Amino acid sequence: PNFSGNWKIIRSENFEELLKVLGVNVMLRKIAVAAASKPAVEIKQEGDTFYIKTSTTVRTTEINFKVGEEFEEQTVDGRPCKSLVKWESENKMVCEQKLLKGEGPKTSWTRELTNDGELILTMTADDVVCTRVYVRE
Ligand SMILES: CC1=C(/C=C/C(C)=C/C=C/C(C)=C/C(=O)O)C(C)(C)CCC1
Repeated sequence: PNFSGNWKIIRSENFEELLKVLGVNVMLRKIAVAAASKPAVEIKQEGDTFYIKTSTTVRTTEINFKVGEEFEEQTVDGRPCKSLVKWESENKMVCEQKLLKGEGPKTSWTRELTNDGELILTMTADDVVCTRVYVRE
């Protein structure tokens, strides 16, 4: 797979609901949903090594990881976690997360390149799943 690109969002589902499961209050959800409606996403992939930068007006994250090697990031709601990404399949990576401190819903994410050339991000918190779809700019 080649996940490299500058990716533009074309669909979001259940993001507000995901934030509600994670305990984000309604005013903060409103801020977040609006900002997340127009993100800039940069991915660079070199084999199993990845750089992903996701930028919005209210939050930007930058992660560097190798598939198969633990790394530290934050959950979508901003809590430090340890993460490990695996290939579920040739074109789909899955990341399990464990909080560094405290308790909360079980969180994960997936990124997949679909047969039509798009990118699907999913983010999960307990049983609630957020689906976001992107195409390169
Ligand atoms: C949740 C949350 C916030 C904003 C989070 C944002 C904006 C996340 C965007 C995610 C994207 C942009 C995902 C993607 O597309 O990969 C703010 C800072 C208001 C503080 C309250 C907790």
